Amino acid sequence: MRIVPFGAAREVTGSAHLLLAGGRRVLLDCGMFQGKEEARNHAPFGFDPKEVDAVLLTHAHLDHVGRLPKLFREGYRGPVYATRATVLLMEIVLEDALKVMDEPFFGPEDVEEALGHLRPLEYGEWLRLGALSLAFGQAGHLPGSAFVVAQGEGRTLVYSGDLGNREKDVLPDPSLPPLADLVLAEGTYGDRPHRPYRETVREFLEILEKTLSQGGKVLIPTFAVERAQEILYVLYTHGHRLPRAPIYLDSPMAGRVLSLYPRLVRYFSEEVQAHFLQGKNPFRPAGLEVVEHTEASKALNRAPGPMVVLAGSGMLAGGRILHHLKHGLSDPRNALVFVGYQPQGGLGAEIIARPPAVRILGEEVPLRASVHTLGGFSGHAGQDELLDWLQGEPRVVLVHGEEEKLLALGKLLALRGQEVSLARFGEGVPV
Ligand SMILES: O=c1ccn([C@@H]2O[C@H](COP(=O)(O)O)[C@@H](O)[C@H]2O)c(=O)[nH]1
Ligand SMILES: O=c1ccn([C@@H]2O[C@H](COP(=O)(O)O)[C@@H](O)[C@H]2O)c(=O)[nH]1
Ligand SMILES: O=c1ccn([C@@H]2O[C@H](COP(=O)(O)O)[C@@H](O)[C@H]2O)c(=O)[nH]1
Ligand SMILES: [Zn+2]
Ligand SMILES: [Zn+2]
Repeated sequence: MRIVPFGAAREVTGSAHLLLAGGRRVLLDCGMFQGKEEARNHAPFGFDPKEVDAVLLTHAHLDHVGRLPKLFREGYRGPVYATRATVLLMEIVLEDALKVMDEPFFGPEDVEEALGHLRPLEYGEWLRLGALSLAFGQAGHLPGSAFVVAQGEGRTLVYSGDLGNREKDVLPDPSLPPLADLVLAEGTYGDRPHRPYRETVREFLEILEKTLSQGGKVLIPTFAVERAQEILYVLYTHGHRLPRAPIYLDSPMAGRVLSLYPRLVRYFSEEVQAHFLQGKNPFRPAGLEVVEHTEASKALNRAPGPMVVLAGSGMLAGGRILHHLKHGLSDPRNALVFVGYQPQGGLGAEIIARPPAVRILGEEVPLRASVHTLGGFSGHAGQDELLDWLQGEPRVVLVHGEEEKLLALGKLLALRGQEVSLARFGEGVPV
C-alpha cells in the first residue's frame, strides 16, 4: 500500500491524494488550488483520471472538491463517496464555483456529471474495494467532514483531511484516529495553538456591545460555508444581552448554506442538536436578514448603525465586504472584526498593521474604525490539538500547510520519537 500526494504539498490548497493498494486506485479528495496557485487548476493532475477506481471526499470545501468536475471532464466515471452533508453542501459549492469563476477549467456539464456519481457513505460505514476496506471518521471541521481510514494488505493508513478546532461549539469533537502504520495529516497551524475559544467569545461580545451601544457598525468578513453560520450561532445564544440591531448576512451563498442547515441537524454537536430538539433553529438569531442583491448591499454602506454585517470574501480578496470596508473604516464608531485567518500580504494584514490609511477598490481610505482579530474562531485544530490527535502514531507525513508551519510541527513530532516528513508532490509513500 502506498499513498501519492497530488496537492497540498508544502501548501494549503489543491488537496488530492491517490491511494494505491490491491491493484486499486482510490483518490482521497480532489480540491482546487486557490489564490496565487489558481492557474494550476488548468494543469494536469499528474495521474490518469480514467484509471481511478473510486473517490472519497472528506468535506465540501472548494479546496477539497473543486477539481472533481475536472476529473469527470477528463474521463473518470467511477463513484464518488461522501457523507450526505457533504453531498448536499457540494451542490451549493460547485454550482457557485461554476458561476463565480474568472477562468473556468470546467463546464456545467462536468458539474452535472460530478454530482450524478455521488453516493452517500456515513461515518462508521465500510466501503469494500477488492481487498481494501475504507471508512470515514469524525473530523469535526464541517458538517459531514471526515478523515479516512484505509485498511488492506495487512496495513492501515489514515488520511486526516481537515481536523476541526474542538474548543468550538457547533461541530462535534473530532474523533481520535485508530493506531496506523501511516498517517497523512494536515498541519495548517503546525506552528501554534489558537487563543482559547471561550475567552474569544467573551471578547467578541464586548466588542459588539461597545460598538452597537454607540450606534456603530460591526463589520465581519466571513467565509460562506460554515464560519458565517457559526457567528450567527454565537449571536443566537447570546443575543439576549446584546443591544438590539439588525444582523445582515450580506451573502447569498451563505444564505443558501444556512437554509440547508436545518436538514443537516444530525451532523452538528450534541449541544446544537439539543437546541433543534426543542423546535428551535440556533442559526437564526433575532434580527437576522439575508441580503440577496447589490442594491440593498450597497445601501447598507450609507445606512447608519447600529448593525452587524457578515460578508465575503472571507479573505478580502473581493466581494461585497470590500465595499463595507471602503465606506465604514473611516468612522471611529465602527469596528472591523476578523474571525478568519488573513493571508500574508493581503488587505487584511495591511489593515492589521494599523497604518494611517488603506487602499480599497482604487481609493485611499482612512483607518479610524477599531480592528480586532479573533483567531480563536479558527476552524482548524491548533498545534496542541494536532499533537494530541497524532499522539502514539509511529509514522506521519505532513500536508496542508506552509513549509515552516509544517516543519514546526514535524520538529515536535520528531522530538517525540515519531517518524515524520513533509510530503512532496507526486512522490509515493509506502505504508
Ligand atoms: O439537488 C438535489 C437536492 C436534494 N436531493 C434529494 O432530496 C431528498 C431530501 O434532501 P435531504 O433532506 O436529504 O437534505 C434526498 O433524498 C436527496 O437525495 C437530490 O437528489 N438532489
Ligand atoms: O497559517 C495559516 C492558517 C490558515 N490558513 C488557510 O486559511 C484558511 C482559514 O483558516 P481558519 O480561519 O479557519 O483558521 C484555511 O482554510 C487555510 O487554507 C493558511 O493558509 N495559513
Ligand atoms: O511514486 C509514485 C508512485 C505512483 N504514482 C502514480 O501512481 C499511478 C500508477 O501506479 P503504479 O503503476 O506505480 O502501481 C500513476 O498514475 C502515477 O502517477 C506516482 O505519481 N508516484
Ligand atoms: Zn477546510
Ligand atoms: Zn483544507
